[PDB]
Amino acid sequence: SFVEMVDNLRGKSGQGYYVEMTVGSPPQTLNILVDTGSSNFAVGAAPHPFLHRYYQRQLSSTYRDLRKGVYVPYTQGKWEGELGTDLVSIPHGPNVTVRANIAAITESDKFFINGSNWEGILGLAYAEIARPDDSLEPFFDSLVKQTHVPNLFSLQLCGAGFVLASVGGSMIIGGIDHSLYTGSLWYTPIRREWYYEVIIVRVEINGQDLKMDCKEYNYDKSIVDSGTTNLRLPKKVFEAAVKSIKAASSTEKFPDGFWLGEQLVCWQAGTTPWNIFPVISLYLMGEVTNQSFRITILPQQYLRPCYKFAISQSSTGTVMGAVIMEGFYVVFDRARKRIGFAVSACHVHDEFRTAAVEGPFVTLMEDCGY
Ligand SMILES: CC(=O)c1ccc(Oc2ccc(-c3ccc(-c4ccccc4Cl)n3CC(=O)NC(=N)N)cc2)cc1
Repeated sequence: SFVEMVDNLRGKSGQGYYVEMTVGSPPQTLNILVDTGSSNFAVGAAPHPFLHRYYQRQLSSTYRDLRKGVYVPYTQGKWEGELGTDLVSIPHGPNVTVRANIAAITESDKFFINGSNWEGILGLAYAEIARPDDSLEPFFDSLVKQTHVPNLFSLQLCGAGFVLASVGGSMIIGGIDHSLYTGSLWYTPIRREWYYEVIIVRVEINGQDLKMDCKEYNYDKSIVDSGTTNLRLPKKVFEAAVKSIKAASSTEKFPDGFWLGEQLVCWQAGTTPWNIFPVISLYLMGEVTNQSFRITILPQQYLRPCYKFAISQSSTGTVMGAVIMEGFYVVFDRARKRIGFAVSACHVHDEFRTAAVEGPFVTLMEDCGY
């Protein structure tokens, strides 16, 4: 039942949403980051200063070694581990147990986050981007193959709303919970099964079209990513967007470090002038040619709580992170190669504006992919 899965996500603002999982026999409880922008199930398996708990393979009767290492360097650090399999469950998820691949992290730097309360990562994206290669079956693929769970999951990320603020939400595995959204679910095609790749066809700031070639919005790629805090935009788009937001919020201005997402800006106890900041609409490619729909977010989404500007520049394409997802109920319909969006039952809004999902809008689109 989906009711058992409601509110199964927790986290600290800007530090990642996690779900409780167990690994091994007897079950070892760990908190695991939900990441739709990666494809490995990887868990701390050795002491680390930021780890209060870790996976202990020697304690599991059902652990099997694959005699294979994995090494993942990136700009700023790395994680390194040993591959194996073991029994895995999600206590507040489906009532099943799966033998899944596990990367046992033995060494790392700048991977784990101080105070985040998670000990591992659940990469929910596709095999193409799994490390060390695509032969390492991702967790969700194993789950679908070994059980009768439908090939679909959904995410309701709720944020904070009124120490780092606590965030919460729900991961519904194997279906759609109608109580978690209002109005209609609109679907955009998954362009290619690697990341959850999508196509943005139009973007406006307070109803004003940025008027760019739509290739620019997907310059390199556009993805839906629970593992990213910000709405990340390609250089040309970012600059165009901040110019427009600055103009709309001209009545009293802010320092440059704010717009660079580096330094905070404060008011006091419910005095925040939300109505000065514009709404942002992303138009996504629809299921039918010449047809699109829009998702509209509020400053409450893109000003992360004192606030930091949660829109930042990207060199790797558009990343629709928590900023975008927190307005909406997001369906990752893997079976039908599409991503659904609907207004979330939990999204933060005021008495003048709301997050919105609206369509259809006609856009004449196939060549917006880069
Ligand atoms: C607020 C919000 O929602 C939030 C905030 C902080 C978060 O913390 C982290 C922690 C570790 C990683 C990481 C290191 C190495 C990798 C990695 C890289 C290549 C292949 C496989 C992996 Cl595991 N990853 C995953 C990653 O790059 N994911 C993605 N870009 N979506 C990424 C993010 C997550 C979410």
